[PDB]
Amino acid sequence: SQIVLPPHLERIREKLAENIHELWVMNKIELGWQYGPVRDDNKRQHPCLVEFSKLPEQERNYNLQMSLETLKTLLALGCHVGISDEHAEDKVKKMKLPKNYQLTSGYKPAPMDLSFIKLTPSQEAMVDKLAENAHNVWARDRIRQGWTYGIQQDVKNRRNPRLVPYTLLDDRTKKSNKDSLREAVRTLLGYGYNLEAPDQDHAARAEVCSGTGERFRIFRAEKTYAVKAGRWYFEFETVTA
Ligand SMILES: Nc1ncnc2c1ncn2[C@@H]1O[C@H](COP(=O)(O)OP(=O)(O)OP(=O)(O)O)[C@@H](O)[C@H]1O
Repeated sequence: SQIVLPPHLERIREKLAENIHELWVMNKIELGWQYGPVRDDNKRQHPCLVEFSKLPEQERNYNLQMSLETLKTLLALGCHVGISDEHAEDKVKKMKLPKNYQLTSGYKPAPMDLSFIKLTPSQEAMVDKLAENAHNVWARDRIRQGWTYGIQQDVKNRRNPRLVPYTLLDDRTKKSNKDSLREAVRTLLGYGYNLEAPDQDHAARAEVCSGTGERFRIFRAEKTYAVKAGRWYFEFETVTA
């Protein structure tokens, strides 16, 4: 709420959301799966492969808000974005694909030259962090709608297994949204806007999370076993260093 969206990032973000949707639809296309009319997942049909003109208002809006929240949170991390080259919009090239790859909607997605990108490990860790943030946003929406966590998915009790912290999140959905956000940030880069991240911070948390009373536990022999003469020896195995 504190930060505000610059206009240029907006006039790029509408097409950012559009080509995120293009990513998703072509993921489906090369997976080979097709659209289905009826809102039934189990009936071997999928109501998501919808033309952008007939695309649900709520779904397009939900994508638009994830895009704005993603770019805004990226800015709020301390990352600052710069337009070094205006010529990206001129050099930007469509990949030629066979007509069979085009979906029934009639619009042809154009995935650009993402491969030329140079990627830094801080930037992948950052992309993972925003994937975590998107998962947190989704979990917050589910919780306020009333969904709770469960080991087994049940719509009647509104219990879902994916409502878990990102560290414990299943790798399937983790990579599933990781690739989408990776492509989003990748295209934001490819359009001539490079991002510059704040430097990584090193710190020692010391895993201090014990009770207030105890920070350490002291074990000892009984006082009656005190030795006052001689040579004595014992051993201490360290299971954890
Ligand atoms: N990894 C992903 N990348 C991009 N879009 C995704 C991804 N996973 C899901 N989506 C899309 O986002 C929306 C997810 O909402 P959905 O209807 O699946 O939620 P839900 O039924 O509340 O979920 P759940 O029952 O798993 O808690 C759908 O429009 C779906 O197509």
